[PDB]
Amino acid sequence: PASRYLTDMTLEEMSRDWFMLMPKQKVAGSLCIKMDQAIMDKTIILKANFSVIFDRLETLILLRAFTEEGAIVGEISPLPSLPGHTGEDVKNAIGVLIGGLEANDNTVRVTETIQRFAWRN
Amino acid sequence: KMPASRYLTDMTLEEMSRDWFMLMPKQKVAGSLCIKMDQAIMDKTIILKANFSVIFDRLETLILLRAFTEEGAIVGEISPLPSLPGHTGEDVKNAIGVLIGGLEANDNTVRVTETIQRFAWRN
Repeated sequence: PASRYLTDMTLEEMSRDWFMLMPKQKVAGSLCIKMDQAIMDKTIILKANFSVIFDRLETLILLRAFTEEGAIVGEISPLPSLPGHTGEDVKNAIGVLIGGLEANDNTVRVTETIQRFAWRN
Repeated sequence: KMPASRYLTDMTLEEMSRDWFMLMPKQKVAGSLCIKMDQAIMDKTIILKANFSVIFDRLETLILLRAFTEEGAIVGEISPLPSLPGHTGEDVKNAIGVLIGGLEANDNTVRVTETIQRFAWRN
């Protein structure tokens, strides 16, 4: 069955190139987690793009962390060369990103989209 | 107040941002939408794929529509114009008709995704 994609992000927020002043990268499961460890005391929202089949979110395509002004400070992207991530890989990557950002005293929330994927896997 | 939009797409990110060109250009601005079609494309099988914004499980606004051949070439497009006042559901329906009619005139077989079919049927 062909997939459709449900996103929280505009096409520009998904393709905008961003960089970290203080890079931090971890690879967990088959996902790449990035976070600018220079960002502190900001209000962050995690926004995602999922592939959706039969009204249920299936796979993570892109996850991006945005400040209230709109700057990209973090990202969770799959690695194409590596075998497909599971629902557990995604949940763990979210916790890794959240924990990392909160360590720099950043307030972080997720969209209903992420909340529904997590709760259902 | 106002509710935040999510986006439901038929296309991968690369499909939405891939650059393409018409060997025989045909363009028009209708309502507040830009309609493009390569008038050099003939006797092909085409599918129209779209990206719509959504609030409360109902498609609201067109973000981008593209026309793909079975091989994956982009032959047509419907995009909103940001400087112009927001297009309606009727503008979109008409633009799709204009694109379909145009492509059928060159003996192309044209079909739409379920996403477009649902937007049209509901507006």
